[PDB]
Amino acid sequence: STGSATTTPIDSLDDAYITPVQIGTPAQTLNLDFDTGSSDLWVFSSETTASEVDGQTIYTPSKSTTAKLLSGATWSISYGDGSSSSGDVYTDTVSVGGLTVTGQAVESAKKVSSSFTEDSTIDGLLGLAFSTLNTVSPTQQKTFFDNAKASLDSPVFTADLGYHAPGTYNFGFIDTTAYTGSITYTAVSTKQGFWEWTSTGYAVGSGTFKSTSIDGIADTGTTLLYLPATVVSAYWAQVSGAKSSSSVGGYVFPCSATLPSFTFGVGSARIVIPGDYIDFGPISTGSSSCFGGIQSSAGIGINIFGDVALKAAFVVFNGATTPTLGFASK
Ligand SMILES: CNCc1cc([N+](=O)[O-])ccc1Cl
Repeated sequence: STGSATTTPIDSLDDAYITPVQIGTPAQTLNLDFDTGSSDLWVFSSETTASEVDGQTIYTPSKSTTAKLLSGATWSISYGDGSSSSGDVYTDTVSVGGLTVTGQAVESAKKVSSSFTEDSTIDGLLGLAFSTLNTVSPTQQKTFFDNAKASLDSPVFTADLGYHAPGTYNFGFIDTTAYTGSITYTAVSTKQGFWEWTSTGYAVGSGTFKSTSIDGIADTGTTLLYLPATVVSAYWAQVSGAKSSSSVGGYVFPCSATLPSFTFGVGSARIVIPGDYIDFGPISTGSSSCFGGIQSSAGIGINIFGDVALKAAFVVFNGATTPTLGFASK
């Protein structure tokens, strides 16, 4: 089996991407944020505290003939941005782009934090990190990918995110028309439950490549690129007037600037992020200070190759017995 679904930016800045997912019988279609940095499939639902729902489409398990309460199971998750959600659990049929899993754990939110409430376009998350991070208690549950894997033609999924445009998540096959050149594969550590790998270095604009190991995670659920302070300082030093603002919460730059590209290494290969991908626009409406798409990971505790980096590549999440990550230019 295979699946193929289009993923669409939620706004003009590519703050996140949503992908339609069919849950239950008859199908209830919810738009979920596919998140390779977490391992819970959770949804706004008929159980979500009413005051915490503002425009989202909800899953109603009582209207699904295939829904079953997973008795006694609860879940609770906190994300790196300080947001959170929690609730109870149903099993139901879940389909993504024509690929169907029966008996998938669908985590029904009873509570969500304010940033979820405020994002009317995101009806929940579909986690694609390793199932060891799943928060369901007392019986940990598997991700959609882990449940699908045995049925897939090949034990892989791919992320092909667009810059200010739709893109694609494929399951079970590599679309050889979706990238240019060859795919470079690199080792993954699953020790922390993430798609964790080591970049071989970086360059700023047309500058020389600095060979240096940068351990980080491939995280489709994080908007920006978070790298060590040394690397980030070297980047923003090339932008006149750029500075780190404690009041804003990161590097800002004059909206009149032309940003340099940023290159990261994957083995002996190189992925180039165009300067425009690093522009996240005015910090507040009408401001001439613009927010940067490359930020320091100091204080996070991990480097994060989020959408700014991933959307510059065709990315293979290889879930074979020894997992690996592949990157190609596109
Ligand atoms: C865990 N990956 C990043 C993240 C993703 C989301 N998401 O809605 O997809 C929310 C918070 C964070 Cl910190």
